[PDB]
Amino acid sequence: KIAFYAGLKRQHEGYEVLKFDDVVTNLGNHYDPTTGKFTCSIPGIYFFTYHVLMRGGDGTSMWADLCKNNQVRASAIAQDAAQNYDYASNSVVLHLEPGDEVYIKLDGGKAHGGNNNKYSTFSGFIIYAD
Amino acid sequence: KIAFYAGLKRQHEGYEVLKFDDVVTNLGNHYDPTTGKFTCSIPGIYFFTYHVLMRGGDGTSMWADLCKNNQVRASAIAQDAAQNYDYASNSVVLHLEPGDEVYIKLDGGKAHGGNNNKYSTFSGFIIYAD
Amino acid sequence: KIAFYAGLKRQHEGYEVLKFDDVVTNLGNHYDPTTGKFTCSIPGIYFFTYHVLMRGGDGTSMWADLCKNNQVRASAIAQDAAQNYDYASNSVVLHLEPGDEVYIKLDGGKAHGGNNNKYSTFSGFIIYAD
Repeated sequence: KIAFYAGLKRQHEGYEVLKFDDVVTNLGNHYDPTTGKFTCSIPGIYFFTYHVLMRGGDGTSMWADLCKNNQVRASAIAQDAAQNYDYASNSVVLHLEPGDEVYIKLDGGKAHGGNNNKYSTFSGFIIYAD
Repeated sequence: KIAFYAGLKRQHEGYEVLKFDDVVTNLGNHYDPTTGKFTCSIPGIYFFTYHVLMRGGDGTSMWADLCKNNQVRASAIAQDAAQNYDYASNSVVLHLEPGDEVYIKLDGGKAHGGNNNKYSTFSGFIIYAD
Repeated sequence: KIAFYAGLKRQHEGYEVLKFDDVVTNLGNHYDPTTGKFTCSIPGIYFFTYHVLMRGGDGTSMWADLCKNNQVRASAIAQDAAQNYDYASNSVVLHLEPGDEVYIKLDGGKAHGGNNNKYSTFSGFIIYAD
């Protein structure tokens, strides 16, 4: 059984892997909140989704991408000229091999820190094992 | 088999549980459109997602949260200074016990009523049974 | 095994079926990038999700709907008065019969063409077979 769901506790900005450290579900423990990465243990087909809230009142654009190892597999942008809150979100279905790492990377801009409120999230589960 | 998908027929505002009463799928009947709550029957791991459209042309901010019993498990905001349409959306993976209730709550602001168009939605399914 | 995930390579506008032609996953091959349609082969319960990015700097509103055959099953809008990027996204759980087609239709406005960046996406998988 492999499934996880975590939220973002602190605010972040720039270009870095987002560490979702407010962990709600983590079956099998293959999501690591100290690195922000999900690591595949079983070859198969996996679903992931993310929702990253842009910081309000400071900046107009924010990008957040889902990566597999060193390769972008989904991109998203949040943008508002009045510096309002908005989301960068996307969802994927991916085949993974053991050792593959999946994570969300900020690609510019400012993300909201939601302490325990879980405004910004990352989740996933296996659909099929090879 | 446990899965459901429902849309919002009428407009709502303030602080209340959203009743998605345009029911498309409801296997096992454990989503109740008269209360807006999904009730767990089987201990296990469940996926949920929601997409709530803010009312356009009247107001600038709207909050919508997913709750488990009396506890928020995901939060979302829609915000636009020009009072444009925008979404409060999020997704979760949760462990539930029999009797647990999962639902979407408005936490301020105005939600769009989509009659039969299904602009605003709530869905879920079991991933694992304990 | 039935699952797929594809992104939008080119920009599109108006009223047309969106052809997600940047195919990442397509188990069983029942998603067709030349038509943009997923075709059911097995009666059962299916999950779908989509995220369509509105074109920035040209236009204020865009609509994107998920359809089953000739019937809308989910709707979404992106709107920004300053012509900023924003998303039309939704998710569904549907019962399908063999031959049923599921696809995303633009219902007005301009969608972003993300070449290989996968800003705009469509994915799905079977949850239950009848």
